[PDB]
Amino acid sequence: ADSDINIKTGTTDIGSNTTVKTGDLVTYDKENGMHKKVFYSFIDDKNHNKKLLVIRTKGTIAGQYRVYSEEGANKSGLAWPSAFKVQLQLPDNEVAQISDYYPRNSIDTKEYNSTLTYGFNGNVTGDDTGKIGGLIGANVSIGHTLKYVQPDFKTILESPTDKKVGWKVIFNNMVNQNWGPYDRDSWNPVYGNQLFMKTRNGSMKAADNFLDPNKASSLLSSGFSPDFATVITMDRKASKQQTNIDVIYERVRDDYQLHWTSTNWKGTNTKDKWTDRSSERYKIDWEKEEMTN
Amino acid sequence: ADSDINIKTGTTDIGSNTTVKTGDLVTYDKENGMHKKVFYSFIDDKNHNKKLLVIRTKGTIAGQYRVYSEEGANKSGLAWPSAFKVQLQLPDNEVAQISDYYPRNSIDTKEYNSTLTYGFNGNVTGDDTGKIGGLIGANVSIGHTLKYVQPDFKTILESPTDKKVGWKVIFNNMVNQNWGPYDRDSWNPVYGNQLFMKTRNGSMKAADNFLDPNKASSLLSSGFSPDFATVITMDRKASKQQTNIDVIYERVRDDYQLHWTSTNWKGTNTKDKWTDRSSERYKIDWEKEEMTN
Amino acid sequence: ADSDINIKTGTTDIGSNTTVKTGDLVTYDKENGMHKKVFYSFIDDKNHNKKLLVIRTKGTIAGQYRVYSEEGANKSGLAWPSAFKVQLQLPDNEVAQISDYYPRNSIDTKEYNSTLTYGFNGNVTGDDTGKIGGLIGANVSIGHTLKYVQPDFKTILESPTDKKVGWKVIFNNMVNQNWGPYDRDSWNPVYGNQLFMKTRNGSMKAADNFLDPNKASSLLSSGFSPDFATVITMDRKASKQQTNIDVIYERVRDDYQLHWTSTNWKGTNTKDKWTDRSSERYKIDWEKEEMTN
Amino acid sequence: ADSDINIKTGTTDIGSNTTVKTGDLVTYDKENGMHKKVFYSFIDDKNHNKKLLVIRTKGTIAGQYRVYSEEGANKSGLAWPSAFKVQLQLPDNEVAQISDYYPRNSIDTKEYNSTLTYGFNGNVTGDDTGKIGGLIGANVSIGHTLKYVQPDFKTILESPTDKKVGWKVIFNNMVNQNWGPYDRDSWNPVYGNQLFMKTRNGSMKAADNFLDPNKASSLLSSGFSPDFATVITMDRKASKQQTNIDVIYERVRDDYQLHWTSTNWKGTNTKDKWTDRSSERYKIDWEKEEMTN
Amino acid sequence: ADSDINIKTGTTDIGSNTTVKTGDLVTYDKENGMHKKVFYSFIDDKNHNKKLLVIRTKGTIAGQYRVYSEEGANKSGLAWPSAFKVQLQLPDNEVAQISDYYPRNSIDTKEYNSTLTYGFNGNVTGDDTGKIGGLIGANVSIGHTLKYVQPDFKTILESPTDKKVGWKVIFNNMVNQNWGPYDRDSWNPVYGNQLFMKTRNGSMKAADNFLDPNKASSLLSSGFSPDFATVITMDRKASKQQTNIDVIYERVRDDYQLHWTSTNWKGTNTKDKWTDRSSERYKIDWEKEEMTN
Amino acid sequence: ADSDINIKTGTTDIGSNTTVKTGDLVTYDKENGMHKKVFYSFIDDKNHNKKLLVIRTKGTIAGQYRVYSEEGANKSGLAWPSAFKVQLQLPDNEVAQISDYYPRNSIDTKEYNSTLTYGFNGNVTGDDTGKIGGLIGANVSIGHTLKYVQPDFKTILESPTDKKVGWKVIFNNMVNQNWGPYDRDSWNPVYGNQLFMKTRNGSMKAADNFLDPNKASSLLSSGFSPDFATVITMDRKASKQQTNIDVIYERVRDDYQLHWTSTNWKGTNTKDKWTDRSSERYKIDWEKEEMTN
Repeated sequence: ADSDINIKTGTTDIGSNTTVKTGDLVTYDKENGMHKKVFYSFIDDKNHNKKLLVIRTKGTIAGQYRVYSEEGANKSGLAWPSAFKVQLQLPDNEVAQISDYYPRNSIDTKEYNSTLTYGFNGNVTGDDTGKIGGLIGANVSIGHTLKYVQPDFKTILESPTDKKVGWKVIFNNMVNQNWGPYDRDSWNPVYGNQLFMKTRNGSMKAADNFLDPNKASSLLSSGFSPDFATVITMDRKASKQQTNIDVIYERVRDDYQLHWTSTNWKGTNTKDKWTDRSSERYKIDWEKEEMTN
Repeated sequence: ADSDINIKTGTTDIGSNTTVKTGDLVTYDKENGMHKKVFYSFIDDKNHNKKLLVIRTKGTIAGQYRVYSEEGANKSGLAWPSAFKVQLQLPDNEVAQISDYYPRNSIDTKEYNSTLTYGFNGNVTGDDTGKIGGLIGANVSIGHTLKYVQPDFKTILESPTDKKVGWKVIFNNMVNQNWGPYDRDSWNPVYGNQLFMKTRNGSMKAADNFLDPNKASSLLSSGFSPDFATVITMDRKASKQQTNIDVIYERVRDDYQLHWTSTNWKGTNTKDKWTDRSSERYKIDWEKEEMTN
Repeated sequence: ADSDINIKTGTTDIGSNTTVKTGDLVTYDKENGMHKKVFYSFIDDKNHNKKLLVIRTKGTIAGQYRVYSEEGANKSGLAWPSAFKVQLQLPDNEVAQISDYYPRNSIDTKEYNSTLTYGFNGNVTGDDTGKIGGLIGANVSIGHTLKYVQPDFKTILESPTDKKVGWKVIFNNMVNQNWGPYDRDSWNPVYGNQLFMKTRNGSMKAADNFLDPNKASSLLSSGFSPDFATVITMDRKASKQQTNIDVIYERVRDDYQLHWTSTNWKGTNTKDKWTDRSSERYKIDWEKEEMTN
Repeated sequence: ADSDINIKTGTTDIGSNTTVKTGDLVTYDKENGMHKKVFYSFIDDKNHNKKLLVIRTKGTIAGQYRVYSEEGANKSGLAWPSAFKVQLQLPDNEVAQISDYYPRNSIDTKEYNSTLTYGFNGNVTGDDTGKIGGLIGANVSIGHTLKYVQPDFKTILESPTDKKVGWKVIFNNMVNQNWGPYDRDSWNPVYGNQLFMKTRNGSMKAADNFLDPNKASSLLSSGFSPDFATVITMDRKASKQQTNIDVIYERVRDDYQLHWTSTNWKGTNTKDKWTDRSSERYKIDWEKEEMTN
Repeated sequence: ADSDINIKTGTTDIGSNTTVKTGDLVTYDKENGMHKKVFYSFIDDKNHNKKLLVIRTKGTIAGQYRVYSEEGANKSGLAWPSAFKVQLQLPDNEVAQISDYYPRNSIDTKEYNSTLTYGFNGNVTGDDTGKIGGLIGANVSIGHTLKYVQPDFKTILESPTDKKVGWKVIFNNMVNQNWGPYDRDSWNPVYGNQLFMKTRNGSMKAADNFLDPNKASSLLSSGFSPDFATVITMDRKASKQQTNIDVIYERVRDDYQLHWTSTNWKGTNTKDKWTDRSSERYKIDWEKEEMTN
Repeated sequence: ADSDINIKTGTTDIGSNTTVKTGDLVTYDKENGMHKKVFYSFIDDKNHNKKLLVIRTKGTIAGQYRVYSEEGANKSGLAWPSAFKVQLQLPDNEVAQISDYYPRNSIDTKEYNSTLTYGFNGNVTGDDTGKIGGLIGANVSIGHTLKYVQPDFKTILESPTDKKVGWKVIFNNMVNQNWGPYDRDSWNPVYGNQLFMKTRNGSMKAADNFLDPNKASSLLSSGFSPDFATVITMDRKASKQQTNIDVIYERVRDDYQLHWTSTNWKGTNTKDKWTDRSSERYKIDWEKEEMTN
């Protein structure tokens, strides 16, 4: 922080004494079930060596957790979102550049506990017959405990370049009715992958043995709302003051299937079975300070 | 945050040097037990590319937890709110668009604990006869603990489009007199679903064996107060500067029944038995900057 | 929050560039032991579509926990506050409306912990006679822990309408000398309800066997201080610009009786035996922006 | 809060564009060991319906924990503060009224954990004689844990009227050298009440067997410093613009006695043995806006 | 803090009444997978004894966790980032000096817990044959628990001089599917270093037996984004007002190899096998207050 | 704080309406590996009875943890920083005085927990021969737990005078691969002091058996960055308005040696084996408000 280096708070930030031009652009992709919104802000601070554009990609990508197939009461399939992505890319010929972005990747942590216990104990015995007994023992124990928090989804900043940046919100693991957590690779010899399995031996239709979406991560059904920021810089002398930027909103879906063996249910998961991509091109005019699509 | 990208805090927010027009609209639906309030704000920021309207849907939907039937001292039913909903919808022909909303869906988390412990122990015994003995053992144990916080109700942002947005506050699970928690699917072979069961073997009227509402989630009886925000954007060049919007408040009720078998109480829950829907149309005038109903 | 939707903080609030008229009105009802105070504020923000009145109901309702009944050395009774209530009501011939209120009902939560532990263990034996023994075992353990905070009293917003609103602060449960907690329905076949029982079999007069008030929630004796806000809106064009509003402070008391069985004390609690109601009518003059009683 | 009802923070608070007159009045009561200070503030806000006075009662009431009597090396008495009080009272003929006060009584809370554990274990034995044995067992256990914080003293707002208000800071319980906590009613058949007993059977004089004040709550000896605020309102049109008010600081002392039984020390505590009361009359002049004594 | 020494907060910070010149410089090194960004700020505060330049090094260094070698189907190697580094260096003939930097090294802590427990117990036995038995035992145990928080990566400020400063974000340890944590030296006689081993006995090829990056620290694959600040001071009287400075971004990679023994997988880790170094020269003009590359 | 004594926050702080002159002074001692920086601020507040100078000693003292000697494969030595110091001293004849400093010594705390548990248990047995047996036992246990945080290094303010002040950051204790913590006096009869011992029985060279610096406190190798502040006051009437002040940066190193006993490694630590001192004289001119070196 500025105070850490003996400088007045906010002394180095961009934007003072500048008229900022903002805008909102909304597009709804019916086919892909994606409400896409860009909130932009042009900051041409004359004390900064370049023009700036802050692009905030928001909106909501529906989860679309749903039973898609049904082949009798012994087999059914469920499509669920294993990943949500938002990406922005400047064509290779553009002179404007990706300068910053937020959020980024944070270093995870965990707690480790070590415990050493020593003990001693005596013991005197007897009986209505007169026999007296003795007992002397000792003991040592060593325990280790690992503790860490696990989000249902992890938010990751994909490796950016000066032309592209993106985020992927990926399924990590999830609790299924107080059990697990389970993930895309969970496997049990008898039940297979129980990720979204409602009952283990239930006698209903396969299409009715999937976990209630209300009892699972809300992102799986109702969806995920992006809230990422990208900063693009542009030289005021750049010969071409118009820039195209392509934005992708994506949903990757896995295929979770249930089938009745003959004594119980067994689940299987197939990764990245489907990918729903919605692409949009935005035109940035650095002179008029407007963004359109 | 702005500070994260070296920009002066608040530099990109809308609303500066702008006269904001606000309003309050209250309607009480006696039949559906719903106090509905709209607090709106027109922000026509000339440095922003579009006109803006923030609609806050507040007020409160009565829970209406109550015994509705009694077929003898051994039978009785209780209606309760399993879900509260608020939805805003723009007729498809409108040029105005839903641009943002709050709250949104957050990523849930869980704590994982893993413990590994091993130890050794010595022992020496004897009797008042001179006999000497000894014991030597070792042991290992692996434990896993899952910790998770579960609210009585979950607040979910339903998948929005640029014409419709909504929230549903759904019953998740609840503690019943220090036991459980129980949910809509809880099932015990002897007592069935004990969600709102006061006593297991009580010898009183069935209509008197339902949990005291004061000992259950206050939303079930007294109700839930929505506090949602919806932002609508409008092109300043739009030929028609009037927009219609329907706002719907809803209550979904389950049917919880108790019956005496012969030796104890057994409860059953029927999902979404009743739906109370209260819709209202508002007129948005972007030129006069007022909302009416 | 405004920042969540990219709007300058406070841009949407009411009251700027407005002269606010405030007032304080105090009434003490001796018979009912209630210090009733209304702190009001008229906000006529011309950029808002309606005049506003914020009525804050404060003061304090004495608890009045007291051993009021003594029927010999084996019987005595204690009157105590099971509920405190504050309600505001606009007559049916009024055009003004209840628009908002605070506090409201919050969604309660609880923590759930699931633990699975398994282990193995060896063992060898030997005596001074050559005998050698062996032992091998295993074990599995599944545990569940429910954790949740329980306030002595719960603050509830009763289902409001556009004409009436109210709150009730109700007794939840309480710790009695490191035991319990107990509530209005606690029952033990030997001691009955031990809610306010000092000793289980002490040899003193019944009137002297109730918990010291200093060892119980202070709201029970000294009392509860309301701090509720109600906002009333009024159209500036309504013919009548005067509004009557009735404010009611109430205390509901239970009867906790103790009696000597022959070997120990036994308590019984009678719900809502008394209701102390204190009502007062106030006159609201929207033109003079004055509230009087 | 104001933000919860969509109003700019501070919009309804009193005091703007007003010249506030303040003052300090100090009195030391040597006989009762009480440093009494009144810090007052007159706020005659013309946009408020009445004149206002905030009286803050501070200072410090010495604890005075001390051995007062000594009858041989077998008996001694210790006087200690079980309660500190501060009260303000307007004579009944005054038109001024008590309007608000702070702090007030807050709702206490407790944590209640419930745990259910199921266990299964096998076992196989054997000896150097070829004998083979087995062992199968199951188990279940239910546990409950109560957790809550206990302050050494409780700060309570006594039930106020429009003429009188006061607070009592009362002794709750206290840890004695890692044992207890003990309170005024603690009793052990052998040692009686061990609240301030240094040793259970030390060979010193009774007068030397009381807990070191440094190892007990500092309020018991060095004292308690009140920090209470009282708000008084006054009609601007009242014919008599002078008001009298009495302020009382009080200390209630218990009698803790120790005596050698012949084999061990035994303690006894007598409640409210002494009361040290210090009253003082102040004159409030609402026109000169000054308080005097 | 300034308040700790009775000085008005911020009184000693630099920057007031000064026009600050800022800039952004972005470079993408395709070969080394590094997005490099410099955000600079010239602060020539005339009340400060020297010219000042704050250089913030940001951007992102891709992790590049990837299978690089595959000698058959039973042996493969994975290259992963064991360290990310950022360094700035002024040629030794420069008069400008490194003055401050952030972050720096913080003192780590850990919790220590010591428990001493002792107990006594009795036991009276009997049987149908009339035989009566007894048992009196005692025990004493001493436990020690160490609680420590361990980040996946540590952020370290390397020892700076007035000409060079650098930071290193080094791999610390990491959890592998609930096990471990493992580090660069982890070793098991049977499986070797299991750091990124997916399965212990899987029959897949070596290249398919590495931990899925989504289940490992995100810095390993997607990468790390530096956010370091360096302060350079310059004498205003210096004859040469131009300064060269080199900024180096680096990634050090380890080589984790897996090979099938014949019965299970075994891993080995080779430290600092590869180093990816990306350096760039910048020119600082203290008079024009600009940085260029 | 000011608010605690009813005074406007910041009312008594120094610096308002004053032009503060600041400066940076950097010196790098190559031989001692110390980057020394002084950031000063002259505050001549005319409403304060003296001129003030706030001297902030920052920079960084390299740790320099390193293997310095290797005499055979069975013997090697390691030098490590057991203490870092920064001291400021005004010559005996100076009229200026040290007035304040930060940080200072804080009172440490620890948590103490005491538990008392008792219980009963039954046990009815039986066999095929018809033998029916039983068992009744009792048990009581008392345990106490000590909990407290232990920083790797403690930061201590050395006893100041009006002429000198200083801080010492001393090694406290440290975890070695989840064992310990160990300190300068740790001693095991078999391994001696294992503070920085990598392995207990490893077969590599002694010089290779020291803990990886990345697995130890970062201050040991990369170093410690002082962030201390001292305030010097000066009478404006003092005859000599020039003041000399001497500043010392110091590192005290211990000698940790490892030797092979022929069966295992054994460590030894010698305290304060070496001391590295860097001294600098600064000239303070109170009239020109400049500090130089």
